Amino acid sequence: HYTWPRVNDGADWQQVRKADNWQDNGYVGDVTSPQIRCFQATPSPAPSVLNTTAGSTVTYWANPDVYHPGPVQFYMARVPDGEDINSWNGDGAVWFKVYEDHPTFGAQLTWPSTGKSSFAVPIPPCIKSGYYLLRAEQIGLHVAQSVGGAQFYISCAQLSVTGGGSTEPPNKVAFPGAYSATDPGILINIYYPVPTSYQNPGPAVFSC
Ligand SMILES: *[C@@H]1O[C@H](CO)[C@@H](O)[C@H](O)[C@H]1NC(C)=O
Ligand SMILES: [Mg+2]
Repeated sequence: HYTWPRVNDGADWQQVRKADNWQDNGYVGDVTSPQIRCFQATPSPAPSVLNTTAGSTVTYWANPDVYHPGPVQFYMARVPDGEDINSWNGDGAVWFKVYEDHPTFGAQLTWPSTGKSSFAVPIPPCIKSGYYLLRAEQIGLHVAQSVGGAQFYISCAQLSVTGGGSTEPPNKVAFPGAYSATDPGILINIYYPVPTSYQNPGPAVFSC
């Protein structure tokens, strides 16, 4: 139970759209729900936008910290030139993955997110300048052995990216759309037999 309330030095939900779990630190359990995108049943803009450059790092904060076992992933989606970040919600197949982590394998799986509040998100240097939504996700897998058991902790930040390139990420995905409840990284027993591989849900990480 954690929120993703802040980016860089900003306050709770300042550059981050106010997630539906802002009070209860709850989760999304339905990968087909509109909440799977930005944890908002009804889209509502953040009051501010974070300025950053392509190639820089954005810090995404979890609160209190990430403590359920499972992967952290970040996605981005570009607002079209003729659109306002405050009213654009990332409909359709517009999302590309910019970060994912992987567990280490042994008698038990260890996760490179556990106990952390601060997460380094690489903004790709080669993507087009413009406004973006940045989606934060952690997938709690501690009760994910049953269908609908995975717990998604999500939010989306509003970015203005400058100094970009011209590379368009291929195979963009939709939320909902990208995930199925039976995906091997979503419907999974992490405890027995302990996995020796782990397949992150969604498309491949985009790289320049
Ligand atoms: C962010 O960039 C915008 C232009 O899109 C500018 O008006 C604004 O002052 C900048 N904000 C900060 C905090 O630098
Ligand atoms: Mg919890």
